Amino acid sequence: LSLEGIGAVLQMTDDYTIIRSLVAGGPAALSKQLGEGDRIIGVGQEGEDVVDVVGWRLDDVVQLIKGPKGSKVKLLVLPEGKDAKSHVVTIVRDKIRL
Ligand SMILES: [Cl-]
Ligand SMILES: [Cl-]
Repeated sequence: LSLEGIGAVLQMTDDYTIIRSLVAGGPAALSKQLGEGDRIIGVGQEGEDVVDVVGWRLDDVVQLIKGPKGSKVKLLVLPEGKDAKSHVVTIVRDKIRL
């Protein structure tokens, strides 16, 4: 089994896409910039705007995150917490064995 993307396990709770876990050895795990509880509120492709994904269906969000090996994805991350502010994390996608 393989996947071309970042190696993040996502779950949807109350309109938010949230990191549940990271796939062992994947780009997300290797980055050290993502963790359980982080909310992904926007996704941008290279050179493009960061599209708001709050309230979307999870499969539609995943389709923006996955992509070709070597291409970059911008994730607008909102850490866990009532008054959290957001920041961007850039991950280089890879083909990962699950
Ligand atoms: Cl895939
Ligand atoms: Cl959903």
